[PDB]
Amino acid sequence: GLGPLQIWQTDFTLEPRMAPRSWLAVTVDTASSAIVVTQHGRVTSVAAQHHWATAIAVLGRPKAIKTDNGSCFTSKSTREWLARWGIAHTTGIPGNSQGQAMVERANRLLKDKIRVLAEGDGFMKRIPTSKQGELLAKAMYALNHF
Amino acid sequence: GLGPLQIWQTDFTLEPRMAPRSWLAVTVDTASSAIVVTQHGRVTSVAAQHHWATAIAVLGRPKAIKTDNGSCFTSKSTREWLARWGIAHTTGIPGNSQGQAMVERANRLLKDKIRVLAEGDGFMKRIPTSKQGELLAKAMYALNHF
Ligand SMILES: CC(=O)Nc1cc(S(=O)(=O)O)cc2cc(S(=O)(=O)O)cc(O)c12
Ligand SMILES: CC(=O)Nc1cc(S(=O)(=O)O)cc2cc(S(=O)(=O)O)cc(O)c12
Repeated sequence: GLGPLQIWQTDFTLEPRMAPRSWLAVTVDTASSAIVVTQHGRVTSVAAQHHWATAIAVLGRPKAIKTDNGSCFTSKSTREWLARWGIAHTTGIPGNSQGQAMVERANRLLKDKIRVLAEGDGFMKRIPTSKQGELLAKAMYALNHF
Repeated sequence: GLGPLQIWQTDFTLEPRMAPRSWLAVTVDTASSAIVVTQHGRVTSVAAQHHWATAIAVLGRPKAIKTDNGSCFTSKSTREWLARWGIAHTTGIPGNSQGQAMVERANRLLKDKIRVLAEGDGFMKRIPTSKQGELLAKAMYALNHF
């Protein structure tokens, strides 16, 4: 118990430099501050599930995931997928609090890093589609500091 | 799942105006922002347990309680009491984060309120021992806004 519980915060953020798959799903593991990010063409229940399938392979199974009241997060589909995995689903607290700052900071840091890396490579606008995956993996690696 | 999980933050804060029992155990329920506070002569494993016994009667059984690495919180006694109740015990996270701000804010608000109420009653220093209980209950009621 000496540590923090395994609770994630997940959201989607739009990054046109990564079009056609410009919807970035971002998960922060509040226990490690580790960040996992995947690319999606659309924000659907199935994109959220695919994102978490990847995050589970990378981080392990959390006890709970905190999102907002987004439809992709509150659909019957998504409710059932989390039940199948045994993962509790939670939401932001009270006390003039917003959704969840940590994953929001992560959105920003993530977008700044992609921008820095892309321009360094000579992409001032959209990143060529064949380069996007390696550049995203590089931004994730950097953010995770290791 | 539509709500936040039942996770508490608990700490002790020293309030000489409430001497001889000047150790205040404070629990914030992060799901409701409700505050429970009890008075203790000393900071021991048994004081923490007595405090939580009271907080359970008032708030219900939480899923987890977050404290610091205090001995009263990490003793075998306390570890066993939480196990007996089925309550997970957790700690502060990483990312340059401190222990737990919400319960720290609550310490301050609580001490300011006691001070305001005591002086209003004419107690500029220690609160007479026979008055302390009702004044503490009144400060808790106020803080919980209701
Ligand atoms: C378990 C726990 O303690 N969680 C938390 C601790 C603190 S803190 O201020 O005390 O650091 C703030 C929190 C803020 C939010 S949010 O609704 O704004 O997104 C959610 C939490 O879950 C928080
Ligand atoms: C479950 C959850 O999200 N918890 C939390 C959310 C956020 S927030 O910045 O995202 O609001 C901040 C937190 C800070 C701490 S602490 O180590 O500083 O005490 C602990 C938490 O548990 C927090």
